[PDB]
Amino acid sequence: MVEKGKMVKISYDGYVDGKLFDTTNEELAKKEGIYNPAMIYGPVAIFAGEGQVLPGLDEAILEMDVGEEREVVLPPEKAFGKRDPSKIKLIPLSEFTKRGIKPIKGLTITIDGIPGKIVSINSGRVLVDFNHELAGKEVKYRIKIEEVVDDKKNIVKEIVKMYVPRLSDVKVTIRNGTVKIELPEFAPFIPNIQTAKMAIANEILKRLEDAEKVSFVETFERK
Amino acid sequence: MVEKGKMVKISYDGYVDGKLFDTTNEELAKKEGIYNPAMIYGPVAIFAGEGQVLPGLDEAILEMDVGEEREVVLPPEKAFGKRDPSKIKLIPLSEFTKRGIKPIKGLTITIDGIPGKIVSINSGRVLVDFNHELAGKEVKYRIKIEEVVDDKKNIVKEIVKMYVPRLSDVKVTIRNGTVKIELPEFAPFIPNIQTAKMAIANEILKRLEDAEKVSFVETFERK
Repeated sequence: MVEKGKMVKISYDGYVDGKLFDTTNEELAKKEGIYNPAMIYGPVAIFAGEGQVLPGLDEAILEMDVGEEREVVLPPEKAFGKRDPSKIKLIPLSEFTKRGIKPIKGLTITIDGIPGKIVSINSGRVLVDFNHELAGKEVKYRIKIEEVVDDKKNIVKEIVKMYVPRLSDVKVTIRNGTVKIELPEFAPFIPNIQTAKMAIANEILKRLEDAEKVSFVETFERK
Repeated sequence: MVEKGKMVKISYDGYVDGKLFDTTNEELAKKEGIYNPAMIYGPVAIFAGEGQVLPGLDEAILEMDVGEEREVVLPPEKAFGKRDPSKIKLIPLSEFTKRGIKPIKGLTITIDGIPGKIVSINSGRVLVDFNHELAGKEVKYRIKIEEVVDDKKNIVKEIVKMYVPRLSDVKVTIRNGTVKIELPEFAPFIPNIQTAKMAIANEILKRLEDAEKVSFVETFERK
């Protein structure tokens, strides 16, 4: 059943048109010929049906129990999205050169956060499609609940890691409505750390109910 | 006598060629026709002869005692600097256009941190002088020791302020070799804060002897 909000270490196998596209197995990543030089592998810690992952796996994680695995089939409606017509627009040649780009069929461009694909350069105006690569297609998914965590101190720690990979270890210290985080002496030097902290905060609050204050204690010592 | 290292709230009147050039009196700033839209006025907290201010006032603060004032006269050797010949160099026209600037007599330019003044555009090469405006001249100074602070908790606080004006209030909490700084809830949002903190640290250590660890405790709460 897995209540809404309880942290789960899930692990996913993602197929589309038979070919595998997304997963958490690095050894399987080589053996399929796809690898992200940025993504972190192993059981991805997510929250119970809080809309963290795809809505289809989201409802499926709810149905599932700790340890249980299945071949979940996700319709495009409940997976990546049904291909919106209005998301196919014809953007002029100006708004194109205005971004230092010659319109090239196939080449993809971004307008206002939303990226998109040049379909055909119609002498004058350009046809661009703003739908996700995997929109409309149906995904065969294989998800397993690797473990569940339900002890505040630890939950916090996982969040911290979910946001800053480099932060494998930290002292948490719950004192009723407060969550003390004592970060390693290298922490204050992480590029864009304050941002993280103030995001790490959000989540700790947004999820952990017996928490109304988050604290980051940084230390400096001389050599 | 004022021992080396004890924090002092000094206040300065600075004359050069009769005209007043530097001071801590905002009301006198208008009444003389010079004002920095950035500088903060009132007794500037500095450390006892640690080379914080001009070496001349530095040795004079040592001679002086709390409350005492004088008309200290500073030679260019012990004030701003004696005008170095080698600091007058002839930089080529390339290194000039290479910085998007047409060489103009009077206009000042910077090369490698060190700013300097275009003296004469000698058809081909440019004569540039890299000496501080007030170098060579002699300064008439009027300095008064407004107060002295010698209690750790408080000393810390002044440093914090010396670095981040916005931080008028903070909880310090000395626990033997450690200095706990508890910063207001807006602190983590100050632009370039980590930098400050890690600088604030330095000083706290560099000065306060019974301190080997500095700590910054930031907090986040939701609205």
